[PDB]
Amino acid sequence: LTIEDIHDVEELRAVDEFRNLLVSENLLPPTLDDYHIMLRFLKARKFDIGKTKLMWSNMIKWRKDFGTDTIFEDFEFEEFDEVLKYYPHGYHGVDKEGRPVYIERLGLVDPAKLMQVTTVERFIRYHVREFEKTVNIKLPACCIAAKRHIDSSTTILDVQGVGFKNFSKPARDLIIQLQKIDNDNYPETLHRMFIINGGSGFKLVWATVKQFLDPKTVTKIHVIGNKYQNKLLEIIDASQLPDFLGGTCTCADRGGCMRSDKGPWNDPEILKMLQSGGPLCRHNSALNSLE
Ligand SMILES: CCCCCCCCCCCCCCCC(=O)OC[C@H](COP(=O)([O-])O)OC(=O)CCCCCCCCCCCCCCC
Ligand code: NI
Ligand code: NI
Repeated sequence: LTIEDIHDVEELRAVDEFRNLLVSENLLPPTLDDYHIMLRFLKARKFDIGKTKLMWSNMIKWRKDFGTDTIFEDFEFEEFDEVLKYYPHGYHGVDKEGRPVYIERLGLVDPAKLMQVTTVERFIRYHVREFEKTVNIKLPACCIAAKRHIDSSTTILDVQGVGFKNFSKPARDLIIQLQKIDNDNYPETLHRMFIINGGSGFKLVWATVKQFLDPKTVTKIHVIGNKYQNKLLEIIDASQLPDFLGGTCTCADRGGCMRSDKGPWNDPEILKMLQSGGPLCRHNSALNSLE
């Protein structure tokens, strides 16, 4: 099965130079020996091979120290269902370019009740486990459904009712900690973000958060007020967009759109193409063939 995966010659040179440096210093586990993983790290450091090797080396140590490589095996987040009740978030379908749509209803987050049911350390470990699913299962599924290389998401943050008066230091510090893990270990995995239902109270939340955010990430973020429905329908088909955001989806037989995890990674035929199907990338296939 042929997947549209255009490789730039300049990037082909840069990525293979970077890979040879990683191999020569025993920094390349075969589980991370993918053109596209290495390209995301190079892009995050503007193809500076010295800074990228440091970034890569810190990520390897991080995965060793955090236990990321055994997190599927090791971590059972048994409070999951309770957390969802006070933190509504999920993947739901794809945008018109085939990227997964990730939603959070931050207006419906109950900070007090969330800290009764979980800890910040556990929520972060859960976040890392979901990212491992996102890069190993959900994004490759999207590659197959679109017949096109996909490795980044469209995110919607619903911030209805969120104002600066009740924007707390722990809320801010969690965002910083999540972004640090994401920038350090999962770079170039956000395509764009739409922050919707921002009231006048949100203006200072956005002001303060921008002070800590990676500036390339800020350039990918669009903050919208209450009239957001048409902008989302421009970039997401109505069938892939929950009705409460202006689409036609209800996921009625699956507990509503926020609990369905709807997307091509729920399709058994697409999942079968991931587990025991051709390699998705013709350069990895060529490298693995040659070696
Ligand atoms: C009371 C609610 C507070 C409202 C907060 C206001 C938010 C302000 C805007 C946030 C800036 C986000 C920066 C860019 C985020 C980014 O790159 O990551 C997007 C990810 C999902 O990534 P992907 O896999 O979809 O690509 O998506 C994420 O995971 C990022 C979203 C940020 C997490 C929000 C956490 C809010 C804090 C919860 C409060 C409860 C804890 C209180 C403890 C006493
Ligand atoms: Ni739905
Ligand atoms: Ni490729």
